[PDB]
Amino acid sequence: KLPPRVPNLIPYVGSFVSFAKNPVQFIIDNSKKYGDVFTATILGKEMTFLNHPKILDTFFKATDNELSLRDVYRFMRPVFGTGVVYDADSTERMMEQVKFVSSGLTTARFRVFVDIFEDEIAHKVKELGPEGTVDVAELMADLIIFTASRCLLGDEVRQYLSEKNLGKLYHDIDDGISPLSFFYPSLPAPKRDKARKAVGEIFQELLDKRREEHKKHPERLLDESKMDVVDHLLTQKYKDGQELTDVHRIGILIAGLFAGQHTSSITSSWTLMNVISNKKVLEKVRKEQEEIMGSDKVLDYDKVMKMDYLEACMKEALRMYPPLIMIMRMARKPRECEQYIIPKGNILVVSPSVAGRCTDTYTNPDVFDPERLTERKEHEKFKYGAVPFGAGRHKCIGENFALLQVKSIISILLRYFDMEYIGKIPDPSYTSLVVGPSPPTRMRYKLRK
Ligand code: HEM
Ligand SMILES: CC(=O)N1CCN(c2ccc(OC[C@H]3CO[C@](Cn4ccnc4)(c4ccc(Cl)cc4Cl)O3)cc2)CC1
Ligand SMILES: [Ca+2]
Repeated sequence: KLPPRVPNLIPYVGSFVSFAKNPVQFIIDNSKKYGDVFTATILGKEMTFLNHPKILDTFFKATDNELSLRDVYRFMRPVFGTGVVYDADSTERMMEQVKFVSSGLTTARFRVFVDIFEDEIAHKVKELGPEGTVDVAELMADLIIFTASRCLLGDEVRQYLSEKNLGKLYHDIDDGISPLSFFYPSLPAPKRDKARKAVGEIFQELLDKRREEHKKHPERLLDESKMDVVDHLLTQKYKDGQELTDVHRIGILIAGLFAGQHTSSITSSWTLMNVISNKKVLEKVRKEQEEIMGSDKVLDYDKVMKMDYLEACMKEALRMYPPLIMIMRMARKPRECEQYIIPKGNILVVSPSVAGRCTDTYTNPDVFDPERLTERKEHEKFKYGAVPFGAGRHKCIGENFALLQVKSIISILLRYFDMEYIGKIPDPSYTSLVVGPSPPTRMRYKLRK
């Protein structure tokens, strides 16, 4: 029958307070006591957590009529939009919409992205000057506002960032979503809604500016290097023949940009922080960069694809500090799990944060040691030993773009700057929807040329 239970402190609320204090420790602490599969009530919700790589297969291999994502991620509706992604009428429709994004993430676009990255950092060093100190998380966020927007939407968006305060609107949207929004989706957030409508109107004009741009220059549609997500959204249909609405298009763009930004700036912060405050790691990374760059002065894609150790550094940081700390599904029918029979209506939960520290998989898991991956292969010990991008049917489709964005920015900054971090490396703050480092995150920098 049912699994072991974390015991209600209180009716209805259940264990929400300890869970709230630190959701990762909550799961680890209840693991050590009640075992790899336990149910805890949290603000109304029968939440059943799966805590070991070895039980995960049925979680990742199920169908969406068995384990639903849309039942648990629909709360994102007032960020994304009605009828968009996890609010689509069907999983079939969500999947098509996820593919309109993916279709701007091609090898030919990726070559152009490295250029965009070079260009936005060029502009950013003018602000930073010959030396100074800067907040790591803020810098990465601010760069990726400009780089993600141009990569997915094309160059036209930039003037909205530069002159119509678009970056401020994103923030207003971003702040209006909360871990709590999962438990209470209908919470008022009039600031968020105002901005969401603001961005809605700006992207509608962006669609409209493009639609005549297509008429004036239809060679664009033949140029694989210039085709972005906006292009694909205007020119594709659903498979069954139906037209997209401009409402759906806007929504998909916003959702895509949200995915394009937070996970990446966070991961890029934790990666860069750990790299620059470890002499050995920094040395290996600089060495690789010297080797790949040779006598060229700027990046290209092919270079980025050779940056294997820098990629292991990033992946080490995802093990330790995964930005999505919990992956979840609603059980639309009872689900069997080992001895147990997880009941209908329960929310199955899997944590990449918890996986990253599991002593079965990783020696000395509190050390940033990328050679645990490149030499010891500790991730391979299980199929789901490492799931920072998920796995199976809904595995992240941004993975390659994220690897590209974060490797490029870091390589570029390392080209420009000597950098040192100030103080000990912080803990994750479990304040936000997407978990990043407890501020502040300061470093000094000095130009090298
Ligand atoms: C370090 C960076 C990133 C991390 C850690 C990450 C993590 C994840 C994870 C864990 C999932 C699985 C969610 C689930 O199964 O419930 C996922 C799905 C997804 N990610 Fe990412 N992601 C990253 C970057 C991106 C980027 C850059 C994009 C798009 C530009 C993106 C788009 C998506 C999409 C569209 C899905 C949908 C998969 C589905 O529900 O079918 N992600 N991501
Ligand atoms: C209370 C608490 O402490 N809690 C921690 C945070 N808990 C949580 C909330 C949401 C969540 O959602 C992950 C799912 C849904 O959202 C994304 C996030 N995402 C970003 C990049 N890749 C995926 C996504 C996918 C595709 C697209 Cl188009 C856009 C996006 Cl935003 O995947 C995962 C976990 C809620 C509970
Ligand atoms: Ca887990």
